Amino acid sequence: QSSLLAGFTPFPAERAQAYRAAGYWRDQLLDSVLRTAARTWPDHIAVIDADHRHTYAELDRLADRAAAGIAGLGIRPGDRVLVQLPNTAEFAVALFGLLRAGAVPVMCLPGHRLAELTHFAEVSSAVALVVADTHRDLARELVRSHPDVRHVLVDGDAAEFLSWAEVTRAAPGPVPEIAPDPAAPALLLVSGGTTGAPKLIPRTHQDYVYNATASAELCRLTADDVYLVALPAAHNFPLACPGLLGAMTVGATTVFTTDPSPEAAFAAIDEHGVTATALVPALAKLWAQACKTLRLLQVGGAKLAAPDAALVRGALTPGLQQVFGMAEGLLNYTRIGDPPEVLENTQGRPLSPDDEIRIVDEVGNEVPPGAEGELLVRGPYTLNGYFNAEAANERSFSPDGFYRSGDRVRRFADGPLAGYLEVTGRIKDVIVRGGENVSALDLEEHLLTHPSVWAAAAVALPDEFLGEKICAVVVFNGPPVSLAELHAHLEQRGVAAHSRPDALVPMPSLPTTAVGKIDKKAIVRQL
Repeated sequence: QSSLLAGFTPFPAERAQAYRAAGYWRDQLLDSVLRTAARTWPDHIAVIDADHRHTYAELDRLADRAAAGIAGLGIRPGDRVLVQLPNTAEFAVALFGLLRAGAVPVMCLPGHRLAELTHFAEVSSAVALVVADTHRDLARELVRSHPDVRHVLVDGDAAEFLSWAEVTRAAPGPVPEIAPDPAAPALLLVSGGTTGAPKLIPRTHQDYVYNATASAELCRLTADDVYLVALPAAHNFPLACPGLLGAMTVGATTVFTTDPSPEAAFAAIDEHGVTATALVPALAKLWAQACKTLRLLQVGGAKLAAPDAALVRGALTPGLQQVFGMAEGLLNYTRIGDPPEVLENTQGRPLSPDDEIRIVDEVGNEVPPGAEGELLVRGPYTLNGYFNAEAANERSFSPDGFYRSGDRVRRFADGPLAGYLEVTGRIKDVIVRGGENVSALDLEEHLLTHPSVWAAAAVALPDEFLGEKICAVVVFNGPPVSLAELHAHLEQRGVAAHSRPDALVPMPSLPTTAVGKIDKKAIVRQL
């Protein structure tokens, strides 16, 4: 019954064995993080929010009960379930509840709407949807277009749907007996991409437990730390970097908050004795100019400018840690004892000894040490393909199996910042068409959302009226489609006529560099 394996690109056997031999992959299921924590620190507080708090022993039972309830609706191991919940202790009840039923949760962010969730349901073959009332009209239009979503569970006023409280609490059961492959997907994360269809990222039990454990070790988390979840709990960053899960691997307390604004957050920190939190640079800067127990302030999600880094660890805490990471895998951290110049001018270095980074040029070659290039990555917790996204996989990965991040970075080869990364921007691909600076990359993403377009390349051709015209070189799926049809598709998606291709050219396949990126200079010297 599991197309779970159908959408999944596994880790190659030899790399998997290597990661097991090195102690990264420990053969235990994701939900065992709670189980083991519950056996070790039964009476330590596990999770806190405004109105509730649960010890590890109390949380362990709740997840068990939630799991029996979920299995009771007919949700079976491998089934994917869309999840969209606020920052509540209940988020933890749902995550491990779902995991213990053997379901594979899809971690949706609060800013996702019907278009996103609909596409997620389609990609994941989701059979259910968990939501909170602070969304019902959303669930209604979702099940209409995707009947396979047989269950809607609402934390709050359920209306016509199921009550999350009813189903998970006071619903007897035996707790289902499951046995997933730990090298198979435990959950699906959402990719913070472009426009663009968002993608789903499969994280295996093996690599996600490692991602949390290793991160919590690096951050030196102990049972005494109190981590504040200020970002949306379903995002990779506060979920496992080290986040709630990493916190749970050491028996630390996790505090959820709905309001990460300075006044409310400063209040929460003093009350619960918060020692750690993660923010984005905009929010870190806001807290700083709003101004102990805090000792670790992680900042990630976009580049912290060094003056703003300065502000942050002069006004908030010297215990700044820069984090450059992605839901797809690779995490770069500054280390806990690192010199101030490293905290303020770098975005860290890889989490794992066996994280492999390549910094390459536009041809696909390894750039000279210290030069800028595109970051490519492969390692013990980096995906080998997106879930159920064969066209995106051909496009997004190296032939060797390195993920192409689209990030422009340099690794300093000399000086006091040696060994560390700096993020300098995004790889760009601009076509100068008339008075418009058109992005080939986002034009290509738009064209790819057509069911007839398998692969696409927007290329610049010298033109006498426009300077450069836009040639869409396309690999079609079924029968080809005319430019006017593609133009109609682009307009419905909101692309103006000044960014639509002037010409359409079909090819049986697109040429690529030795890194898998479309070889556009080659496509030009044809056509």
